[PDB]
Amino acid sequence: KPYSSPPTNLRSLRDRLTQVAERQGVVFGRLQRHVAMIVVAQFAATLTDDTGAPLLLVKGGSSLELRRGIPDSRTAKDFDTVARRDIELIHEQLADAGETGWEGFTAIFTAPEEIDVPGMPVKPRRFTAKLSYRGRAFATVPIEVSSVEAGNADQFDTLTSDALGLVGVPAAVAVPCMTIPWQIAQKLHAVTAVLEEPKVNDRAHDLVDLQLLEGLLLDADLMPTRSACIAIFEARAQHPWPPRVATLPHWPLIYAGALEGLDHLELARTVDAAAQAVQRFVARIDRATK
Ligand SMILES: [Ca+2]
Ligand SMILES: [Ca+2]
Ligand SMILES: [Ca+2]
Ligand SMILES: [Ca+2]
Ligand SMILES: [Ca+2]
Ligand SMILES: [Ca+2]
Ligand SMILES: [Mg+2]
Ligand SMILES: [Mg+2]
Ligand SMILES: [Mg+2]
Ligand SMILES: [Mg+2]
Ligand SMILES: [Mg+2]
Ligand SMILES: [Mg+2]
Ligand SMILES: [Mg+2]
Ligand SMILES: [Mg+2]
Ligand SMILES: [Mg+2]
Repeated sequence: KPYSSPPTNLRSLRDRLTQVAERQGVVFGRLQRHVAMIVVAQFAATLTDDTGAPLLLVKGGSSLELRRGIPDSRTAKDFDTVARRDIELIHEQLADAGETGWEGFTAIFTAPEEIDVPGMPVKPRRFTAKLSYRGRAFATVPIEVSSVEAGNADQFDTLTSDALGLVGVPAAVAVPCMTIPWQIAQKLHAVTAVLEEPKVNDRAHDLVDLQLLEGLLLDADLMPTRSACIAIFEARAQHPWPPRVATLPHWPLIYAGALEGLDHLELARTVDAAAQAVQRFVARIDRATK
């Protein structure tokens, strides 16, 4: 019943994914996207400095999916990371990792393209990973790499998934991820940000993620989060801490879309209630003391 040998080719891989997807009540395309993300995360995990510490930390929706699993996180598309040092050399190192491969997977990476974010000195970069399993194309993963901000790469959590073990690839998965205090700080900044006039803030989905991250902190002391928040809002030098969690007129349906598949969770069911919940969390963070 549990595959003893790894898949022999892509067809057997997809074949096995579809069976695991139905087996645990998940959409096939999501499980396959999840596996593609894990493969690229394992490439990233081979990148270390000369003391063995990670060079790349995962963040964004990929990290939330690793923390909570597929059923309890939003479906997200990209592989967002923070580069611990020198961003230009990350691409070359990933390309080498993908050429060497991991458990039969290989990757070719497209050229990095800068993107403008006013609050960051060094601009993030975006590119794509073209994944193949035993020579035959498998999936495509959008990748975003941003430079370190304050102490958001000082520490990392190490997360796992058994998805590849379920289709017969047993090699252990261990993914360094940006810690929750810094995820909260950056999402709070993004969801409360006022963009330059032409652009508009669409990030109502961050209201879902912030509720999920708050729940993941359980009873933890909020002082690390408060410090991280203060550090991000000051480094970025835009709107100050603590922010106001305002809702824009087009967010009701964007927030509703972000709830898709999460009916079983205890979440705010309207954007107003979501804004009120995240505003309470902001105040709870601000009250923390050493
Ligand atoms: Ca994040
Ligand atoms: Ca994902
Ligand atoms: Ca810091
Ligand atoms: Ca909590
Ligand atoms: Ca106001
Ligand atoms: Ca609505
Ligand atoms: Mg599951
Ligand atoms: Mg290590
Ligand atoms: Mg994602
Ligand atoms: Mg830690
Ligand atoms: Mg940690
Ligand atoms: Mg799984
Ligand atoms: Mg827009
Ligand atoms: Mg629905
Ligand atoms: Mg409920």
